[PDB]
Amino acid sequence: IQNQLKKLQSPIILLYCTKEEATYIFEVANSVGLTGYGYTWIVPSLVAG
Amino acid sequence: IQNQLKKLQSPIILLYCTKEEATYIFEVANSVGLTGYGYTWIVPSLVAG
Repeated sequence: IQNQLKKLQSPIILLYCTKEEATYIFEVANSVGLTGYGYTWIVPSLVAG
Repeated sequence: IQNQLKKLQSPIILLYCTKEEATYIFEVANSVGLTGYGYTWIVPSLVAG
């Protein structure tokens, strides 16, 4: 997770399908330092649910 | 710690004085993902001890 999040150079993050893993990956992005305002997220269905 | 380590763009890291904090900051660089081979460290005295 940290090895992949090291190389991130985006202003924006598009999304997969899952939702409990979306909660967990919100948690790992919080513990990495990703969540504040350097990125924004487009949410399709099944993550909104 | 994560807010400062986000902005790091070096191949190299120079050093402060303390040593128990050097152990603790080795720990936080491990939990960030800094330690492997993207950086190298020059060690003065009182960190070597």
